[PDB]
Amino acid sequence: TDKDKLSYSIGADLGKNFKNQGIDVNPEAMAKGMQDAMSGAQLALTEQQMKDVLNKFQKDLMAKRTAEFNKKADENKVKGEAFLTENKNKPGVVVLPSGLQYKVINSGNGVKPGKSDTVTVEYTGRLIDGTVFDSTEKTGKPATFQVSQVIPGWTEALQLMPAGSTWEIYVPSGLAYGPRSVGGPIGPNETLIFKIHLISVKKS
Amino acid sequence: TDKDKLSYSIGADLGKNFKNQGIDVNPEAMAKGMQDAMSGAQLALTEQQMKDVLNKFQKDLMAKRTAEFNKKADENKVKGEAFLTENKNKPGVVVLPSGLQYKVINSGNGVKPGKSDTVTVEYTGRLIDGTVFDSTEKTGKPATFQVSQVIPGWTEALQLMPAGSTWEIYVPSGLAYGPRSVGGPIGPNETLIFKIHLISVKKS
Ligand SMILES: [Zn+2]
Ligand SMILES: [Zn+2]
Ligand SMILES: [Zn+2]
Ligand SMILES: [Zn+2]
Repeated sequence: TDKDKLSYSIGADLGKNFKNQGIDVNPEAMAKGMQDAMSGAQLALTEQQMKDVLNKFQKDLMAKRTAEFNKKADENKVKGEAFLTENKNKPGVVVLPSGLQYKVINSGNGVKPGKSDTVTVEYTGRLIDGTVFDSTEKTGKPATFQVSQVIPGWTEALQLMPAGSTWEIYVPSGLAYGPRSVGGPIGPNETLIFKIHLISVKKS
Repeated sequence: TDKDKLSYSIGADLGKNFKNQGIDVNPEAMAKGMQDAMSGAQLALTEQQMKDVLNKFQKDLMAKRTAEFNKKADENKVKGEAFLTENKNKPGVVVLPSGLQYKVINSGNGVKPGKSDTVTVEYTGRLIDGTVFDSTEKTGKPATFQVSQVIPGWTEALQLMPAGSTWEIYVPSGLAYGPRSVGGPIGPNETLIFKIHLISVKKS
């Protein structure tokens, strides 16, 4: 029946998650507790008891995540440097003192923005694996930022770009979000790629 | 074993939650999905399929919450008015045009704050059932607010209180948080009680 239908779905949903993480269990004793709970029956474990163990489960989960995080970080830095080394050679790529690299898609003729100016742009940011994490295409509307409020790579690139230009920049993690990053698709020590079209400079 | 131990705890934890809410299920088909998932076996339902039904489960959950919310709201207003009606009589209670009620614990002799002044106070806010939702006792440190940035009942009361006084105010929901309130311990149309000690007035 409709009941039977959903129940499976929820558990299928749940069960995957656990596994994918690190929750090594036995759905038999686990199915047991569920029935106790719903039947409002007396629980095989003291409120305290459970909490005591759950509290230890999370603490150990936290340890696990931190493990992955620090491992991902070391991994992405390694991948990040391989990408840039590989890219340094590619046709049209210029490498700057800061390690920031760019390739000119189309050169503009307007003024280059200063450190304090406001800029209007259109862009798409992607990870080395093509995954798009941000872009003005979705919103269909250009973005406006103050040159100094953006990530270092952008700050470094914009000061070199004539208004009207379209560059593709390749950003070392130290010039993007760095070792930290419990944010969106961007992880720790992730090197990023951006296609940036600088529309105009507001020397405000 | 240690495994068996935890598994139960998690499921006991989970199972309660569902029940307490409205998730009428059968932990048998639900235990089934969990095993499929972990064994990485082929799932009895198409990725789509499950989502299709889960998406419908939440939407129906949302309907359920909204149900409770609106019901709680009508309930708390009724309780709120019974409390104030009962309280209007009690020794020392003054009822104001706005329905706000207060009782003077101890009268100060300083100046009464104006609408724009900053005030320094110590206080404890509780629901009609004694549940404390806020207080400066916990932090051990007085709070400072601008008379107009606080809830109406407070704004109404403070303008009447001589600096140094300690009043207990009984606040109609329309002068506290009103019909809205997906916040802390405070729900919809909840009438509140406060013990407020006005320490000083900064006629800033
Ligand atoms: Zn365009
Ligand atoms: Zn353009
Ligand atoms: Zn005190
Ligand atoms: Zn005092």
